[PDB]
Amino acid sequence: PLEDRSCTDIPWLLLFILFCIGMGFICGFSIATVLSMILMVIIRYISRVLVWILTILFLIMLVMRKRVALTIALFHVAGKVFIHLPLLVFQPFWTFFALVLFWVYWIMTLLFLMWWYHVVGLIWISEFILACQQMTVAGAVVTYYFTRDKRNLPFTPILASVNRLIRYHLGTVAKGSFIITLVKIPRMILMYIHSQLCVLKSCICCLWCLEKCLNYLNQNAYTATAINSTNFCTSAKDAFVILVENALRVATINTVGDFMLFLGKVLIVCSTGLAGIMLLPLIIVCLFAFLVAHCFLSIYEMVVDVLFLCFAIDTKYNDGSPGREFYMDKVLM
Amino acid sequence: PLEDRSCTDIPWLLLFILFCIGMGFICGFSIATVLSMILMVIIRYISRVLVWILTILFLIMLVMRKRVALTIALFHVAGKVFIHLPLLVFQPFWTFFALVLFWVYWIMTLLFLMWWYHVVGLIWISEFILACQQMTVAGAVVTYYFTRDKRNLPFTPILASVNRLIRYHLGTVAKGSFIITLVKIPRMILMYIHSQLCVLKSCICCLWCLEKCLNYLNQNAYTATAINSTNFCTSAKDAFVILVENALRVATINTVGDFMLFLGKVLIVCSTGLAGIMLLPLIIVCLFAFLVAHCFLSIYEMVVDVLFLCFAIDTKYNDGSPGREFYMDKVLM
Ligand SMILES: CC(C)CCC[C@@H](C)[C@H]1CC[C@H]2[C@@H]3CC=C4C[C@@H](O)CC[C@]4(C)[C@H]3CC[C@]12C
Ligand SMILES: CC(C)CCC[C@@H](C)[C@H]1CC[C@H]2[C@@H]3CC=C4C[C@@H](O)CC[C@]4(C)[C@H]3CC[C@]12C
Ligand SMILES: C[N+](C)(C)CCO
Ligand SMILES: C[N+](C)(C)CCO
Repeated sequence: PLEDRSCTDIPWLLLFILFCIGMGFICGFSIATVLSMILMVIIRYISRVLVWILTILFLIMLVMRKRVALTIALFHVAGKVFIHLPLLVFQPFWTFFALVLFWVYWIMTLLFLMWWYHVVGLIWISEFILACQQMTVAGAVVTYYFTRDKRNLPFTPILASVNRLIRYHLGTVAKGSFIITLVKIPRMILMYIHSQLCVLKSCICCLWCLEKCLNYLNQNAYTATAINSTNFCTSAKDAFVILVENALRVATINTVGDFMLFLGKVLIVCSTGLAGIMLLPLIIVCLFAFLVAHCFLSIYEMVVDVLFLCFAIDTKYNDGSPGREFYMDKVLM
Repeated sequence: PLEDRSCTDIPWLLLFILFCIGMGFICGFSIATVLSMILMVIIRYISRVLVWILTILFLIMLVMRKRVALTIALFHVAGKVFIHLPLLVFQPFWTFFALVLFWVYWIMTLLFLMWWYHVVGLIWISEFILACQQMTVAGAVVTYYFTRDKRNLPFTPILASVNRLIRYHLGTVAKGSFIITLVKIPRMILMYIHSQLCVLKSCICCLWCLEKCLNYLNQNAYTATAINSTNFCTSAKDAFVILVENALRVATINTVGDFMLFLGKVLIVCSTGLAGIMLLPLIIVCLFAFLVAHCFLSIYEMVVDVLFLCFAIDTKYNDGSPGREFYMDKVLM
């Protein structure tokens, strides 16, 4: 159902470009005058054992056994995704690289002597770049999900998905990163005022919670766009309804996946960091291991969230019949 | 589509009854040892004029003209409902009566010398009785809505709907009044602590807002149950989706209906209270007029909320075709 590429949002692409031009004008105006990645596959067996031992020793928890089984099954499929797409795990370094290049440009142009372009620019463009990662991962994962066999592009993560983002759907990302910018900046202003006084803790924490809610929603909205190739509002509303109807499954996947994945990166970098010391003192190895383990499991979580929404859409439409077959793997629930 | 009466929820009916028995045990254990109702019809013409004059003298508001037209049309139909059901306006006095009888029992049994049954009892049972009013009104209004002609029970509000609540759906109300009880009591505890200190204003106000959100949702869930005759969770989820998809219409109906209906009761009791004084001092007439005008327009608002959800369901299903006709009145939008 993926063979429809309709660009979906143009006004917000134009606003993003026009802003970037205005920022460039101000710039020029003042100038001219030992890895943990092993977990990406094996963590699918560790997670099932972890649950198995935790529930030994109370039994009211059994009503959730159906919801945890889904969470575990999704991790198994996520392992298959990274096996099929060897380049996917490395994708965060191109995002980091791009962020650095922008940040160096930003800080260098701030030195030349309107100012609101640099304050808004820094935040909006950085969120834009990060939101582009979310669309890019969802594209590659969706392509895998809806392929019924082993035939694909040899290097799908760099041969596909990014081409669709830049050619068609770049406007959809622009709108989403703008919406979150309108929240991230007010929160920073309140934090500044608070420290200069000090009773703003409640309103600052509320906006912080809002940021997480909007981010999660945007990530699902981007995936829904990649599948249905519609505009932002339609994708966000469709994904929202699915998240509400399956809210019990979303809460389980996010609470259990977070606990398990947290132990994943923490336990493996503790083991790696203490290995080979033999009573010799540096901790630079421990910091390295933390940073790479975090970026590897961060994108791992993204793949699981995309697979969940793909499953839900694969049951809202395309039900079973002699002429209709599911795109899902053998995950029956 | 209303000919299906399936009881919908039994476990929460049993829990409600078992609690009431436990409360009765504790009781016995310690013992044995000039009206404003004219508005119910004419307010449908006053509302349209009020909007007409307010928009004379800015024009950005015109984008909402489609949403206000719906709000006005719903008020017109609400007038028809009260004309067809003359007994409906008087219904709040039986709710008040029932609340008094319980409250007298409660306070009398508190005097005999476990205590948690009286604290939880007072709140849960009172919300139960009030929630029963919400189901009762929705039943009568839904019956009118889905009747295509003038044939009905002569005294439908007392001949129907209450029979369905007591015979089938009493368990559905029990669950809803329990959920709101779990919020109303913590809020009261925080208010108590605050006055004995004083920095709890934020968390108290948040719970208060939550109470209004849950109440509104429950009222729509009860109406959805009356139509679809399903269980609470299914009705609440279905009504929730409709409220989100039409959120722009809900915000308009609640913000404009509240402003107009507020003026309705306030203006008419001011006029009645100052009438016939002729320089004669009592204000007991003004208080009487306020109290009756409030209960009359409170149930008026309930009828409008039920009609809105009925309209939405009448367009989600039962679309136009040679074999399908809408149940709605001539409200085309
Ligand atoms: C309008 C003109 C002047 C500027 C256009 C800039 C475009 C081409 C830039 C801005 C943001 C960039 C994206 C930001 C982040 C990533 C993640 C990375 O892992 C792969 C490349 C990818 C997906 C980039 C591709 C190129 C991109 C879309
Ligand atoms: C279990 C046994 C002993 C007691 C059962 C008591 C039941 C029948 C009582 C308790 C609360 C009552 C409801 C409380 C309030 C109202 C509002 C009124 O406008 C119509 C009747 C209605 C909807 C009542 C119907 C009867 C009711 C459901
Ligand atoms: C970070 N999670 C995705 C696990 C939860 C967001 O609410
Ligand atoms: C009281 N209203 C129904 C008007 C609004 C509730 O949020």
